[PDB]
Amino acid sequence: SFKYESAVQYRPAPDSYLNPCPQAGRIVKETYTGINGTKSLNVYLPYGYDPNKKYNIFYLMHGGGENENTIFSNDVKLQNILDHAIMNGELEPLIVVTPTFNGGNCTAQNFYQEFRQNVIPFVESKYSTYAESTTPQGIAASRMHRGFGGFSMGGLTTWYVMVNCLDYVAYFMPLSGDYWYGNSPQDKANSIAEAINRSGLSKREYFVFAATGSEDIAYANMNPQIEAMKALPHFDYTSDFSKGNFYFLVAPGATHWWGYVRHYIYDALPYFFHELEHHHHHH
Repeated sequence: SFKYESAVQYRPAPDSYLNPCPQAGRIVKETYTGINGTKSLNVYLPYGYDPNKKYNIFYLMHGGGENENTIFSNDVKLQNILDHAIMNGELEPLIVVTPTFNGGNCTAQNFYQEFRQNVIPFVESKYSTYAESTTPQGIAASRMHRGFGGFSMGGLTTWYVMVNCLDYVAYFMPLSGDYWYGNSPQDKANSIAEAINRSGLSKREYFVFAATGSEDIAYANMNPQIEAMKALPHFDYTSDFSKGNFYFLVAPGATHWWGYVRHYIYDALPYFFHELEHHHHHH
């Protein structure tokens, strides 16, 4: 069974995990209408999905030039990794949603508004998450069971989601993207700190697992931000989320490509959703 490490290291999923698994989760293409017009997304349901059980949910955003289909396309194949990891007990079953910041007036920076108003209620009123209802109250009450992450421009999306949606989301996975709000790393960290202040949340109620590659140009602006965030009292640096709430995984030699980034998800996603979980697990 999964056990937290305090300084988890980069490790790719075995090559066999990139091939289809017999215990395949179902991927459902959905279309909805929101503040940015009619748009689509994909919903990965785990193998064995039972709508009378409750699942954690992770929303995962593509990068620049991509779309809601990329992550489950032949160019990434994340579903194969998810399938194999869940089958082998490395990852607890959960719902994974791949939306898009394309369409209408939407941008990577402003997607959080559509996320709050349209995406969460649409998805979580159709599929069984810990949200008993999808009113603002129902979404907020299930925040410990909701995560957001994304790559590149989708990492930027993640940071804007964090600063504007702490009330709705507890776990964040920014991959190869920095937060564009501010003229210095301190401005950036302070903005995040101010959001945490406003939320009233404790340090045991939000968690950030950031990652990039040592040869990924995102590192240049990410690293300084991470360092500034480390200096804040709001974050306790360690991958052991039973103790702290902030980690930055840097994959040696990895470049700005989903071929690597998919493994960051393999490495990090198993770390999410255990704190205050409703199951009796030892991690």
